[PDB]
Amino acid sequence: MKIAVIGQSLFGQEVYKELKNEGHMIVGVFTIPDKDGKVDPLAIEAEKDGVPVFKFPRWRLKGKAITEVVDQYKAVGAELNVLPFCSQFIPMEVIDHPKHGSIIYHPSLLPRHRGASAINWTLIHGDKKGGFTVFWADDGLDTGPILLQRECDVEPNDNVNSIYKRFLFPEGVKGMVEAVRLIATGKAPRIKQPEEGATYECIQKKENSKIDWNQPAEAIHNWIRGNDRVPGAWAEIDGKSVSFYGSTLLENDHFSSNGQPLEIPGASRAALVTKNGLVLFGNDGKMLLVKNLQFEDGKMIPGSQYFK
Ligand SMILES: Nc1nc2c(c(=O)[nH]1)N[C@@H](CNc1ccc(C(=O)N[C@@H](CCC(=O)O)C(=O)O)cc1)CN2
Repeated sequence: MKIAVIGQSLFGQEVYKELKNEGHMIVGVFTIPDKDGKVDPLAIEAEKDGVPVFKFPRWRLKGKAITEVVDQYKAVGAELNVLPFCSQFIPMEVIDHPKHGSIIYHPSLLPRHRGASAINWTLIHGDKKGGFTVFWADDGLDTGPILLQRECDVEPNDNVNSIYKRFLFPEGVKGMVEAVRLIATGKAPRIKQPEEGATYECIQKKENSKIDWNQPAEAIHNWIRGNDRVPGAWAEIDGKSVSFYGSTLLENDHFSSNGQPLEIPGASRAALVTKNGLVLFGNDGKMLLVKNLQFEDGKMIPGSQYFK
């Protein structure tokens, strides 16, 4: 069928490539503008194949569909919209235009963790199960009926990057392909998201990823890994904003005070700079080990090297 891909990044690119190689006609690609001479991988792949590429900075203005970009989108005659990591709300004029409507990839088990940072909040909350959903776009935000859903286990030391690379990206690409295949045969279902279990969390940015030291070690662990690598959990140390990466929960070594003590504004007790990284304490007296640190305008350095 004729497909318009509305999205961005490598995930969008791979979904594009896989749908193309299943024989679908990509009549158009709608991604984000170039940033600093960097072209989105989805736009790069499509232009190569000779597929129309659009880079609208926005779809709506004054809470109303921009008619010119709606007309440019309509022109390619999509029979189905596919939205692999689309960062903006798409007007219903566009969503409802194709014969088959529009499907969206969401990296959480909907209705849980609606929102733009679902993977982060999966880990911040300490969820044991994660996964992705393919759902039909409607007029709300991540509220549309489910087409298919796939689960995976969340590992205790998973960060955003590890669970994305291991499962959410590669199985997500397959999920989108399978969904399009189900639509092509008319078998794709529409399961209304249940009320029970619906949550929504705000997008994670640097501003709201600051660490709260007054939790048990496990909760701090979840916060750090839930924002690793982006946008990076951080806290003030020595009047510097320091970001934390590569947290693992730790039983031993205890203490061992073989490491070098580091005072941290607001922590339950002093951290420890050790051979294997920065040991931090939660208010339960238990430990997590942070392997990598980062200062404002700087490359990552090992936690072991904080003083050096
Ligand atoms: N029709 C329709 N269009 C959609 C979706 C939909 O379900 N229905 N789902 C969208 C994907 N999911 C989200 C969920 C939350 C946000 C979000 O909250 N973005 C912040 C970004 C904040 C920022 O970057 O500064 C905002 O305020 O716009 C964006 C896409 C794709 N477009």
